[PDB]
Amino acid sequence: KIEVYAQPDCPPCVIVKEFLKHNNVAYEEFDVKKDAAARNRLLYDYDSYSTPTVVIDGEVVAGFQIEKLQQLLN
Amino acid sequence: MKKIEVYAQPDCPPCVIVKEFLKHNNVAYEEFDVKKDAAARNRLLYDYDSYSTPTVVIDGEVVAGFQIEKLQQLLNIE
Repeated sequence: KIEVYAQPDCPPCVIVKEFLKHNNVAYEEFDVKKDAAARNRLLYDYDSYSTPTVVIDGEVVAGFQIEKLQQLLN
Repeated sequence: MKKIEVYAQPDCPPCVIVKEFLKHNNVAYEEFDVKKDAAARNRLLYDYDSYSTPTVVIDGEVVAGFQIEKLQQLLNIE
């Protein structure tokens, strides 16, 4: 239900994950570097060019925006 | 006071998030551990009127707790 799209050497990705963990959010994570299917979903399903991208109930939070995770997750 | 002060402690994920945010933005801050540094703890509580970490002081202005957008604004970094 919550999906995190991340890639190597991505400091904002690590930060977003720590925020989700601290909030005990139940997410699944994908690597758009290793995983071409995840990459295609990032571009074609979510119309996003960058990581981190977080999808919450199909709402797309693209790039490094810690305050919106707070908005949409509670 | 240093221009940018970060008050933190161990086992404080919001503190880690704030410090990493500041690092990613290449902010020139000084940090203090209020568990290990009793003087820093006293400044947090008695000078800055804040009861928890993270607390960031930016040119004298106290930002208590996890306030990323307010940090961004005060640091003139966005």
